[PDB]
Amino acid sequence: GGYVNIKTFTHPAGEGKEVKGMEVSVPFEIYSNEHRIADAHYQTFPSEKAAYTTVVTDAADWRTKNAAMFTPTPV
Repeated sequence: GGYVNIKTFTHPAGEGKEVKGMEVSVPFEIYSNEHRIADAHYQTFPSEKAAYTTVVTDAADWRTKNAAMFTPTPV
């Protein structure tokens, strides 16, 4: 039950490239069903209510947001 409140941190990822940080609240069951942790640049805290403005709605939404944590983008 409740939410996993994930904040990831903006950081360089190759010259001219970066990964932007995000703050997302994910229902714990969606999170525990499938997550990928490949970056150390994040923190998590749990809560009964979503602490962040961006709230994951379903598994597909989370898959998308989780992937945006590992995809380098041009600065």
